[PDB]
Amino acid sequence: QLIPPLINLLMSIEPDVIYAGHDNTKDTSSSLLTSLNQLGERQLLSVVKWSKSLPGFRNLHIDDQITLIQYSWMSLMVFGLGWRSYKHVSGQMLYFAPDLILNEQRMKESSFYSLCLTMWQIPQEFVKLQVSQEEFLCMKVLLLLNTIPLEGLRSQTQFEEMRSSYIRELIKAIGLRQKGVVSSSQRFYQLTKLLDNLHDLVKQLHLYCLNTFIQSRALSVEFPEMMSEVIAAQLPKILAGMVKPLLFHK
Amino acid sequence: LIPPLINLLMSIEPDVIYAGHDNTKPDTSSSLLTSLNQLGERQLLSVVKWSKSLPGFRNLHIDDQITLIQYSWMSLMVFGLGWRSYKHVSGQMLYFAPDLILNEQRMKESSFYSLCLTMWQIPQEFVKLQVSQEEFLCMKVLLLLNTIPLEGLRSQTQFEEMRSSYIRELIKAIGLRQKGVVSSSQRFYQLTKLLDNLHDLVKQLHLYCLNTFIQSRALSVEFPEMMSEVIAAQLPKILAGMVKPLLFHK
Ligand SMILES: C[C@@H](C(=O)N(C)C)N(CC(F)(F)F)c1ccc(C#N)c(C(F)(F)F)c1
Ligand SMILES: C[C@@H](C(=O)N(C)C)N(CC(F)(F)F)c1ccc(C#N)c(C(F)(F)F)c1
Repeated sequence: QLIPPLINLLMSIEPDVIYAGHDNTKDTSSSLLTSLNQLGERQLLSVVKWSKSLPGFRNLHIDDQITLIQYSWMSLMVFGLGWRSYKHVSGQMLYFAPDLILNEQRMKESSFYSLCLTMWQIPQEFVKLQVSQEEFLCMKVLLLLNTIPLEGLRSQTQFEEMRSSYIRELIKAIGLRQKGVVSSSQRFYQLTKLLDNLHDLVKQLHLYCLNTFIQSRALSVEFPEMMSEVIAAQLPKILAGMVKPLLFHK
Repeated sequence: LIPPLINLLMSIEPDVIYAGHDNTKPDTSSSLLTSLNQLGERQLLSVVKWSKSLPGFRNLHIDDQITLIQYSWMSLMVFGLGWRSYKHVSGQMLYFAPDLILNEQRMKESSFYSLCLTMWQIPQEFVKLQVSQEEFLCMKVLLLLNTIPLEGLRSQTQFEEMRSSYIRELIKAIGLRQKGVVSSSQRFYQLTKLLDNLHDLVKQLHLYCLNTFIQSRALSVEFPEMMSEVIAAQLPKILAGMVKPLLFHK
């Protein structure tokens, strides 16, 4: 009815609750980091499955699909963390998973605490802007499509048409509430700017990840296989700036 | 004729360093890279010893000395490779060590021809500019002091004074041969522009290094102790541009 079919479809393909499988009996640095990595493994599997039902995605060359997933993995994860924190704990806690909800107390380490403060920016903006699920779902797809190789994608044409249709869908999502043209136009600017700023934010997560990855044995932190492959295959390249981040505003 | 500081810099240069490569067997990706890392471990140890005799260095906070060595090791190594190739084999071969010399055919047959060509650029530049030993010595010190943390060093004032001292010394080295205010002025520009450019070239070596490090077990490429220490300590941060490369030109 009032809800555009594409948005309803996106709602229906959202993943079910994902647990970190964290141990609540026995916590610590490596323990917390290991659980977060376990959660990361389950999240990656979720994004891949999700991408198989995302209208238009399966039509892109297979290599582009793999590349886009790996490129956006961290971004989609932190964005999802932002949504969950916003929806379950009014953004006042980091809701990584039902069995892994972190607050100030569980962030003893200055390095980890700083990282969390950075992630906290998303939930906070979600609360400030009062993002709707309709808007979040469309923004999530745009995130998936927010970075491309320097030489571009193999299915570049199809990629741009897809990005455009989801940009039009984000506008429709905004139209659901923001009825005014001036207000709806200003809201489009705010949401797309939030997406632009994610590049800077995620860079910090990428670096923290790679550093912990390299010192995994010494830090006693386990990194599951699927995620390990994403980190080994693209993070060094991404941190070195060997990719093309897409921006809505120059 | 030769200024005292330059004479001292020449007296503290390390002796010849061997890679310990077994040239009795045909090259393999794993054996060449492993010997390069072994040579690397030895070069690193040589740099530490040298820094201990380098005027001004020992007076910087101990943490700063460590940071500077970890930030510049790759730069110092490739620069050294450039000098050695230029002096021993007219710059027409990569003279890593007396027991590890690669002419172009050996480069083409390695699994990293492209990397070899990148490294080979330095020696060729030395041939083109006819860099003197006096200029080379001062330039090498500046490379050690060519990158600082975003927040700066603990002994920042002292660092700034030491760096300025060696820049003044480079100027003296140039004056040892360059005559005419203009040509000597242009020479300072060229050599400092060369140093600025090294940042770009070193970035390619840093990525190749990190990728190989991450995949060390699969590729059978061993990374010695101190070598692994500096890589895990700063490589990801450096690649992500979370440090301040110093530039002579805007
Ligand atoms: C990849 C993993 C890691 O490398 N660790 C060292 C724990 N880590 C990234 C880091 F940068 F935060 F550390 C994350 C793991 C799971 C989730 C979720 N959900 C998230 C986030 F996106 F929500 F922040 C991040
Ligand atoms: C660090 C090491 C490495 O990580 N390997 C995978 C071998 N490697 C860097 C690479 F990028 F070339 F691979 C080097 C090792 C020794 C030397 C010398 N001398 C040099 C250089 F100075 F010539 F560039 C580079």
